[PDB]
Amino acid sequence: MYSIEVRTHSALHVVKGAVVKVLGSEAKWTYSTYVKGNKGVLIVKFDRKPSDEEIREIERLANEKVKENAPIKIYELPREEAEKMFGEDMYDLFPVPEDVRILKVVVIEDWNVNACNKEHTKTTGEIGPIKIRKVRFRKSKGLLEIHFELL
Ligand SMILES: [Zn+2]
Repeated sequence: MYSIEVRTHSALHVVKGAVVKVLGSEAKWTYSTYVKGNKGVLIVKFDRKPSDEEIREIERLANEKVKENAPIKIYELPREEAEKMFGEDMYDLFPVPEDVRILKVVVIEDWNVNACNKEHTKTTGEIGPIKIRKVRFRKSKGLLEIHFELL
């Protein structure tokens, strides 16, 4: 089976996709992410605190993607090829340093594309129900934190 950490990290990709679907391209750049147990935190560059409605919709879409049990594809490509294939969208706010010449790219079709070297579940269904616990907007820094728990 997959550890709760691997499942929670995989959830970050699902939640990020939902975030972009609801908030739009203005929220496409991830500042950072981290997992501790069954708790995951996604921080993206954004300019406002979403409404409770928007937060609920992000949660709904995330769970719906998990329910769809879509495959989580992993691409291991030379950096140059990865860029031609996925473009800038595969990067986070801070692009992978140039000394890294081979990239592993995670892909959830029409949902999320991200250069990531961590371990993931094979499908989104293996993640399980997700619950957003806290959302915090840091105005000065222009960062939106989404704290969730994998039930
Ligand atoms: Zn990942």
